[PDB]
Amino acid sequence: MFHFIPSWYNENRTWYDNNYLWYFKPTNVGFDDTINQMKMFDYAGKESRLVVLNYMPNLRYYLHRYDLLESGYYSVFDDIQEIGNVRQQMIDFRQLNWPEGVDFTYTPFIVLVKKSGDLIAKVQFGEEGNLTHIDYFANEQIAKKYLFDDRGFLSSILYYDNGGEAYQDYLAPSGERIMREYLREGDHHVEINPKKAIHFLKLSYSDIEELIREKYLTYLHKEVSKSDTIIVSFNQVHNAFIVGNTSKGNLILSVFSERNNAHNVLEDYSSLSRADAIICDRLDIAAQLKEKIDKPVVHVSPFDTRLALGKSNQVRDLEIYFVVDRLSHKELQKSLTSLYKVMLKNNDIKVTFVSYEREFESRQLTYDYLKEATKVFDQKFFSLSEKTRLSFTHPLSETDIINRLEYVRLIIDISKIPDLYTQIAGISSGIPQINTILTEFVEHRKNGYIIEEIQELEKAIPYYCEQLTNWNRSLIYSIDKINDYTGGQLVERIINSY
Repeated sequence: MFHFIPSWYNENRTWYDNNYLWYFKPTNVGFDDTINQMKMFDYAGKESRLVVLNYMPNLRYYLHRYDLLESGYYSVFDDIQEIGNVRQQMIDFRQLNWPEGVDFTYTPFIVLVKKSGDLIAKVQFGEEGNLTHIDYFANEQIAKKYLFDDRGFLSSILYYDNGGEAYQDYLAPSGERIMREYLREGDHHVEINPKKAIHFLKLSYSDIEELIREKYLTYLHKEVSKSDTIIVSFNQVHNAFIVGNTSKGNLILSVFSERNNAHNVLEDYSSLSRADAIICDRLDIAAQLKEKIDKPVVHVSPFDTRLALGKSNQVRDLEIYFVVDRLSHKELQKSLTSLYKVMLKNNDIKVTFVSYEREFESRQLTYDYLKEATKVFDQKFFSLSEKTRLSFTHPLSETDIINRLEYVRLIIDISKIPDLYTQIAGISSGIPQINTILTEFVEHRKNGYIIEEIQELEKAIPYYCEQLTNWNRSLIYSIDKINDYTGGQLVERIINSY
């Protein structure tokens, strides 16, 4: 069997929850090499399990999002916290033991719990709508944060004082405290409940990682057979105790350009020399690796098969999905001009402007500018709220993007740094992409079109929207590349490279 170790860490507190507010998701949290690889090992019929090292109270919804909830997992923190096979509960925050007489203010984003004008709490909901945490206040200042597991029990409480974060108590579903992790400058040490010391080598750890190393090495000892393979998400936060201690079985290192600094990879001789094989998502990185060490380096393009393929054949609209992030105002101007021209020539073309920027006021300014710059064309079909053919949207999650791309004909991202997930969705859906730069994702005139100047949109958009033969070449190109990934041949190539 195959043990996958992901890197789904928190940027500012490695071993903590990576969850985000439902309305404020970072663009770099989400689909990655571990998801892609576990799916294809699943498609390939391999036995595999996920080994999660950081605190993940929302893990089951997270896995459900990638059709992996059934894939099997071990969670270090689940083990620590004695969670076991807990009965799932659906927490309705309205039925908690609030102080008598609180009132609820429903905003478009959260619920305020107040008592005669005094803030008691802020209630936060997950992407799937489940209660994730409550910020609990005293004298208008946060006092503690209740963190709820998606199985519907209280997982931990983060206490505050003057001075900010103080410490975090991690609980079992009974409410019993298993351990306390301090959060102050110069003090991140961990205290185990003395009644649980039986299960631990120490009562007091210097930091949370020391305990995580201990739990991992126990997993390695008990659960990895000599004939098993560990597939490790390359990360300096855990390579040393995962790869350094790797004598038990086979090892594959996975290098993912969104996460990994190539220089850091190429410098870690000790990790690379212990790999039986290396995977990465990029051909240039693969080449540097093959240059520097004699190891099998297998290129695995990061397909996301949740995307639907080719459904735009079933609509009369020819919907363009146009990413506006990182474009300057003058680039938006030049773009609107060409979009107007192709749209007067083709009444079926519609344009959805797409902003992935989570910051509210930045997005508002981009929308405000787009509205004003369209007003000048003096035409109702070319306006932003005879009906209009322009819209502006801000997808909140990969699921939004996936839904928004279902019937899309053409992807346009013409900035110098095109959005990565959008590119992945492109090769995963067959939707052709227009870029101004070369990428590993697009072969010119095969599944996309590289324009040298923005006015070349006036050529590139008809090339895929009105000449049907070019669009089907792109769908067919994707379908075959897709199948090296669904068909199991890539997995077998990885496996037999050692």
